[PDB]
Amino acid sequence: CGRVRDFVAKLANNTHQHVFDDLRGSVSLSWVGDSTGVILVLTTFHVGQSKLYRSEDYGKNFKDITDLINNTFIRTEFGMAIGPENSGKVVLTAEVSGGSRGGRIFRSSDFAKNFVQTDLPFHPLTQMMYSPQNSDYLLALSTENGLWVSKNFGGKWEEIHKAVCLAKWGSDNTIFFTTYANGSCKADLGALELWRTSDLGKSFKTIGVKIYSFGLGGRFLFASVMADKDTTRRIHVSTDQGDTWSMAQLPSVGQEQFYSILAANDDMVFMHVDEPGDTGFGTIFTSDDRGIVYSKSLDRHLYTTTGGETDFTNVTSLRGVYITSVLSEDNSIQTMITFDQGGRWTHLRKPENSECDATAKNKNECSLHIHASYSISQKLNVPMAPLSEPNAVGIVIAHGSVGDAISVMVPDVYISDDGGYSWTKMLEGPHYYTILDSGGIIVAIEHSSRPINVIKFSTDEGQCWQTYTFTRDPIYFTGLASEPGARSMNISIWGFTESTSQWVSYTIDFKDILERNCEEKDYTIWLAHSTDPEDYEDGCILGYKEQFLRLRKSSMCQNGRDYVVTKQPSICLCSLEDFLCDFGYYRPENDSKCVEQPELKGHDLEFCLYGREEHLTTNGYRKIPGDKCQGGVNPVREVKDLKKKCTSNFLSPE
Ligand SMILES: *[C@@H]1O[C@H](CO)[C@@H](O[C@@H]2O[C@H](CO)[C@@H](O)[C@H](O)[C@H]2NC(C)=O)[C@H](O)[C@H]1NC(C)=O
Ligand SMILES: *[C@@H]1O[C@H](CO)[C@@H](O[C@@H]2O[C@H](CO)[C@@H](O)[C@H](O)[C@H]2NC(C)=O)[C@H](O)[C@H]1NC(C)=O
Ligand SMILES: CC(C)(C)C[C@H](NC(=O)c1ccc(Oc2ccccc2)nc1)C(=O)O
Repeated sequence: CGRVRDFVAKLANNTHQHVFDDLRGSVSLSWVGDSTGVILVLTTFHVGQSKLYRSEDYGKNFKDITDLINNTFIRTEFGMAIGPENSGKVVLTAEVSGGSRGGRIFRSSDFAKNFVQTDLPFHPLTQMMYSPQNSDYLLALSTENGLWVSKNFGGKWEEIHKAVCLAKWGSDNTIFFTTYANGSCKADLGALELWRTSDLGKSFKTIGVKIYSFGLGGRFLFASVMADKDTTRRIHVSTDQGDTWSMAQLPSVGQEQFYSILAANDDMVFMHVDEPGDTGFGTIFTSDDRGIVYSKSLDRHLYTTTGGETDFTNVTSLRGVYITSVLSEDNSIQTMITFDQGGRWTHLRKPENSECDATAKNKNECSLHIHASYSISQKLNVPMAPLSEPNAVGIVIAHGSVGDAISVMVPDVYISDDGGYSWTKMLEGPHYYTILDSGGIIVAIEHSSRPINVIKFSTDEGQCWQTYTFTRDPIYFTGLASEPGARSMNISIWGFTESTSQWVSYTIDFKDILERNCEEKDYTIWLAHSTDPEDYEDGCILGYKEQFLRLRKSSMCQNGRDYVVTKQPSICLCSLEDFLCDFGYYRPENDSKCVEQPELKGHDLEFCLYGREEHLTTNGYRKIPGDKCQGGVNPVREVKDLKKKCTSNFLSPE
């Protein structure tokens, strides 16, 4: 059909083995910067001793640098604090003597080439956090609960506050943190104070009170605020770093419920609101571009009460595509997919040449169900969660089940080349997979109960595979290492030999497999989100289209480390479909027109009475966030008020 000829020769001289002799227990692997090849391995032992290795050739060869950390014991709760981008910043937390005045850290800012030692004025409680803006700025919590900041990459530490619960870096070196007054974090649960410092502990602005907790997501700063003389709380959103606050149009919750930021960006948020009483599911709400107005997107969305597992996934290889698991009335789990930012959810189309399993009532008609965080949690035979990379357009890889729900059977692997619109069985039985060279190479390793000595590769996006032997002595496979970003052609296989056992790492380079670099001819045109090509509006998702240039399945070549996904948008005309109901409006029947409510019930009346001037007055409609349509329809009607309609029933004081 189609395979690589004389491949065995091209890979043999490019297979680079490494034995990690004195290795057991812990095994931390950290990549340091992009286009560097710097990897750090950290093995800890318990009576203990710590070992540290460093590669500079993508894991092909390491050199023991335990000497650089004076062989001392390193705490793995803090792991390896690696700095942003290509700063080269690396921080290791050392375990210290019982009665010491403060902790100790090993800091390298030259890609682990040289480690300085530093004794701290406090005992750290959290892993130190690098300011996204400035790699030299760090923050940490002491075991005493004090917020310590550093401006010189952890050399000198200053205690900027003394009773902090949670602290986070914002954009432009801002620090947000909750503070308690009486007992502890647990005693003042819902009675904390949200503060902020733009001048690194110089000044402070109390941006919130009666605080339960806070979180950042995209352009937003969320904070859950406790109800006065009540056991409940609700969401409050600020988009100006705490200066102005607004109550989110969302249900309030009790103490046994939560709010989870499923996903957030520069346009909107996906918020999971927990269902009252141990149900193991909630409801997804999609926000407007202000993070204030919320549209109910998905019901009975599976998110566990203990452990907090959810199969909620962003199919990062196609714009507007997300998959998750819902809980059926009949207590079965089905996988749903949204192609339009959670506007509409539906089942995944089963692959053409696949039969329905025992879970399906009709042996002809059924769907594809994906195994993710939840299946894994239930100790099912799922070695990997769904995988997609933004640079490898349309490709989604996952362990699935074809039927009416997620089955307990041993899953085969499924691939989509168009962002989840159509599927096909990639491999049979569980595997571990990786996407090299922005979709140029897909790599697979079998999930076995006994040793393996083989790797499988594909140069046509999982349509055709090829077996390769990387070792004479088989290993008990553990996992795959590859450079974040899915741009390298360097894959590190990991595992341990048969015992008196020891860890090993074989790194295969695909430079010779893809000796030719891609040229203009190798790429083809591809309209993302196609359904009916006859249609003028075909591919319009969120008011616009995107046409891509994609490497041909046939074309086997290297996209290159500098590959730039080339796409062109087509601005479609506005329909009502590009608008969500603002506050006080609803879409009855099938109809796409936003009509005013007869009267506001539940959390809608709660907003109506305790909101603010801007959101309470409405155009009826609001443009869907991320929606970039032009022309066509527009909601033409005056910006009307509702603070009269709600209070109209309430007898008013004089
Ligand atoms: C789902 O994933 C996509 C792709 O990873 C996110 O989109 C990117 O967002 C960043 C934000 O800074 C942009 O600079 C990129 O241009 C976006 N990538 C692409 C390919 O569009 C998206 O935000 C994620 N969804 C949510 C809700 O966070
Ligand atoms: C795979 O690993 C090799 C190193 O083992 C990478 O080689 C680097 O290549 C760049 C140019 O592409 C050079 O500037 C570096 O000096 C090379 N480093 C070494 C140690 O040889 C190679 O880039 C990796 N392959 C891919 C596709 O990322
Ligand atoms: C701070 C903000 C705005 C994010 C809300 C806040 N959130 C949270 O406390 C919160 C709790 C849990 C959780 O996941 C789970 C983890 C384990 C088990 C079950 C669930 N995720 C988030 C709140 O509920 O008030």
